[PDB]
Amino acid sequence: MGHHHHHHHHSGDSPAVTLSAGNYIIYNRVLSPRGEKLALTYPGRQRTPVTVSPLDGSSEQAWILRSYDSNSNTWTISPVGSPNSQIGWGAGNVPVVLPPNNYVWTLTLTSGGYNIQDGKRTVSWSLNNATAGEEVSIGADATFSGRWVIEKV
Repeated sequence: MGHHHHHHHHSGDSPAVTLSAGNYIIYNRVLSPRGEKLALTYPGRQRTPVTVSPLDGSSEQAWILRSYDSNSNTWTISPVGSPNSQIGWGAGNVPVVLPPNNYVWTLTLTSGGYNIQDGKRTVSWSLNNATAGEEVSIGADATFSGRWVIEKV
C-alpha cells in the first residue's frame, strides 16, 4: 500500500471555482478569428435577438451575474447598461432581451471552460461558424461551439 485513486481523480475531478455575484463577461471558448475574446453583445433594444463581437471593453459587451439556485447552477443575466432588463430565450432559438421578471441560465464548469443551458438542460448556447459579428444560437449541444467562459469585468 502507498497510493489511492478508487474514489477521486485530478485535472477533471479537482476544480476550485463555482462563480460569485458581480459584473461579468460571457465569451465563446473557440475565440474570434481576429485572435481575441468573442463576447456576447447587447442589441441596445428590448424584445430583440442578441449577437457576438470581438471584446473591446464597452458597456455593450459587459454584463451582470447573480446566483438564483446553486441547486440547479442557475444565475440571472442583465446588461450593465440596462440593469432594469434581462436576457432569456423564445421562438427562433436565439437569446432575446426581455423585461425584469425571473429569467436565468445554468452555468457549469468543465475540464477547460464552461457550459451554458436554459435551466431544464433541454438546450445549450452555440455558434453557427464562430465568426466575428455573428448571431448566437440555441439547440442541442454543439460539436465545436458548445463551450463558453464566464469571467469578471
